[PDB]
Amino acid sequence: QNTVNFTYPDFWSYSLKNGTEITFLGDATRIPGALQLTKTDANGNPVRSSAGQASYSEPVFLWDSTGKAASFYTSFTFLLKNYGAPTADGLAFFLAPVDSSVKDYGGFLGLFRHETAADPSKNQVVAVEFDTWINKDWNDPPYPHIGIDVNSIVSVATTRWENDDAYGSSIATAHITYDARSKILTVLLSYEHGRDYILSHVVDLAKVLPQKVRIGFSAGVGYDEVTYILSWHFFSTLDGTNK
Amino acid sequence: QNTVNFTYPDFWSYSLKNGTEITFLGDATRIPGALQLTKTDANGNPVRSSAGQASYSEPVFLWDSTGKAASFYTSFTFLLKNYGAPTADGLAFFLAPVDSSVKDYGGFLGLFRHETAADPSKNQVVAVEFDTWINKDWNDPPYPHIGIDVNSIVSVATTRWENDDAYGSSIATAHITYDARSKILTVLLSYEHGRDYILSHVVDLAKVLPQKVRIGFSAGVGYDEVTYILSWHFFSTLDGTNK
Ligand SMILES: *[C@@H]1O[C@H](CO)[C@@H](O[C@@H]2O[C@H](CO)[C@@H](O[C@@H]3O[C@H](CO)[C@@H](O)[C@H](O)[C@@H]3O)[C@H](O)[C@H]2NC(C)=O)[C@H](O[C@@H]2O[C@@H](C)[C@@H](O)[C@@H](O)[C@@H]2O)[C@H]1NC(C)=O
Ligand SMILES: *[C@@H]1O[C@H](CO)[C@@H](O[C@@H]2O[C@H](CO)[C@@H](O[C@@H]3O[C@H](CO)[C@@H](O)[C@H](O)[C@@H]3O)[C@H](O)[C@H]2NC(C)=O)[C@H](O[C@@H]2O[C@@H](C)[C@@H](O)[C@@H](O)[C@@H]2O)[C@H]1NC(C)=O
Ligand SMILES: CO[C@@H]1O[C@H](CO)[C@@H](O[C@@H]2O[C@H](CO)[C@H](O)[C@H](O)[C@H]2O[C@@H]2O[C@@H](C)[C@@H](O)[C@@H](O)[C@@H]2O)[C@H](O[C@@H]2O[C@@H](C)[C@@H](O)[C@@H](O)[C@@H]2O)[C@H]1NC(C)=O
Ligand SMILES: CO[C@@H]1O[C@H](CO)[C@@H](O[C@@H]2O[C@H](CO)[C@H](O)[C@H](O)[C@H]2O[C@@H]2O[C@@H](C)[C@@H](O)[C@@H](O)[C@@H]2O)[C@H](O[C@@H]2O[C@@H](C)[C@@H](O)[C@@H](O)[C@@H]2O)[C@H]1NC(C)=O
Ligand SMILES: [Ca+2]
Ligand SMILES: [Ca+2]
Ligand SMILES: [Mn+2]
Ligand SMILES: [Mn+2]
Repeated sequence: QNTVNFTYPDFWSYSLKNGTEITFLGDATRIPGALQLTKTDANGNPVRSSAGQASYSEPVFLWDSTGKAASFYTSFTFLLKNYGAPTADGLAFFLAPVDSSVKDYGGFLGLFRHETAADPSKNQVVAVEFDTWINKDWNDPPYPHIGIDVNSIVSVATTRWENDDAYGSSIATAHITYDARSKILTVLLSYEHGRDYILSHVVDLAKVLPQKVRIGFSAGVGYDEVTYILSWHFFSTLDGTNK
Repeated sequence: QNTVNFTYPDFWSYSLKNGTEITFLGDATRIPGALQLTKTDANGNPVRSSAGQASYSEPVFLWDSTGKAASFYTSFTFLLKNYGAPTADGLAFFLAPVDSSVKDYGGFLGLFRHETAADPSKNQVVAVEFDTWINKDWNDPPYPHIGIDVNSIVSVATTRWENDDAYGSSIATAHITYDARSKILTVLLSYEHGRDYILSHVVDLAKVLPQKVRIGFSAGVGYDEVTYILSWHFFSTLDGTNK
């Protein structure tokens, strides 16, 4: 089976064993109704300096030497819970090699190591980040933003994420699509009674990632913040690539 | 007010006068719960050779000489009702000049005139078409498809639309986004318990359309088919363009 198709309308079925459908790494944990990305104390309050990842267990086929490549679409709703404003550091949906694991916390969103974070030759990861903290030292724009990261914590493209949304603690729905023919990654973020955010960028996944990858969520803190993934849908197709 | 933001969860409030919020042209008509794109007889059966358009009444700002450009996102659910398979001709979401009107029926989707349909210099329209009929004479690929049209009925890009969906008569939800910074148009089509379709293409709207446009739906038939738009949401932002 070359493609994948799954939908989790909610996560109220929290009894599944770690690693069967979803794998949790670091401080990410499964709680009733959600995948909690970082650690919280007894009362459910955000702990500082924490990193965690929740990823699909089965490897995901992206491409192969025969020209076949997967176009995909993933949607998920999440609640980035904030305690005051601003908070740090955010979350990210990512695609990394099958054997990768959680990295540094804080501004690296558990996706990179401090030492190699700004070096594209030492990283193999593509991620759509929802950044809540301005790291002047890593080139973040002067406001919360949504960014597309290709092998580095320094986004190849970003777009303003308003303070009222970034620190509003309302449920948001994200749609991320990748067209394997035009090599276009598009991110759409919506708030029920608010605005929409759009960020598209040309990025050829075949040139930067291995043939099979693991997909998931990664978060890193930071302070006064915790992310919960409430639902998740993923679909891939080989359409338009000879097969 | 430079940007626009509206949401129609449904169209059960059908008493609004033609031209106030939505303008209907040709055979497009407002019926309880939907915008009907083409003509049907007494029983609600599809009539042949019909064209109609349902468009937002207020002009929509796209760009201006000062560098400011609008990124946008539109979503809508529609029921393309089919009587047998195949059917013809499809529907399209489009952006055309403010003073344009409905054109030829059939494969032109009410967006072009037979005489100038394949000449980019004689048309000013960008449309995302959901094509149900293979017009060998206008370069349609050999199957139903979703295409991006820039000033011509001959799509600059397309993607397979499976027969079971194209002629299934199930409600579909479409999301179309345009990033004014990267000049990327992305189309996402989803079926509740089925698959998703993705088609992105680089197209600079500023180079092909006027500063203000009219947005809407256009359909052309054809036979054994009628399209109903069940909901519609549109949002535009000037984010990232100096203002
Ligand atoms: C869910 O299941 C995964 C494995 O499929 C758990 O992650 C794995 O945890 C192992 C340790 O518990 C890691 O290996 C150890 O490496 C050290 C050396 O660095 C050795 O001393 C030790 O003998 C093990 O070999 C293993 O690398 C790790 N897998 C990955 C891909 O990172 C996971 O555990 C959770 O995440 C890991 C990263 C740690 O943070 C754990 O503390 C944490 O529990 C399992 N998740 C849960 C919630 O149980
Ligand atoms: C909703 O309101 C619009 C106008 O804002 C209607 O469309 C307009 O209809 C006029 C005729 O009814 C068109 O003008 C006529 O042009 C001919 C010459 O070609 C003249 O003989 C005549 O005197 C008028 O000037 C006008 O061009 C048209 N507007 C546009 C932008 O096309 C609309 O009518 C519906 O659509 C038009 C295109 C026709 O198909 C009508 O039959 C049809 O009713 C109104 N819609 C409804 C449902 O009432
Ligand atoms: C003062 O010493 C430590 O300085 C660090 C840099 O200012 C600081 O880390 C940053 O903290 C902010 C929140 O205030 C963001 O999380 C930001 O992403 C952090 O920077 C990242 O992580 C640090 C460790 C470093 O690798 C940077 O290159 C990277 O951009 C430390 O704060 C602590 O650690 C961070 C990760 C976070 O958990 C904080 O809440 C925590 O206080 C500073 N250490 C202190 C103040 O004790
Ligand atoms: C045989 O004479 C007429 O030939 C036309 C071309 O085959 C045909 O139009 C096509 O009809 C199919 C459906 O069978 C599609 O709608 C297709 O898009 C039509 O072609 C378009 O429209 C025609 C008029 C022309 O401009 C083409 O360049 C263009 O691609 C005619 O069919 C009639 O008209 C069309 C529009 C549609 O309403 C049909 O249902 C209708 O029968 C042919 N006329 C006939 C058979 O009487
Ligand atoms: Ca940051
Ligand atoms: Ca056609
Ligand atoms: Mn950032
Ligand atoms: Mn076509």
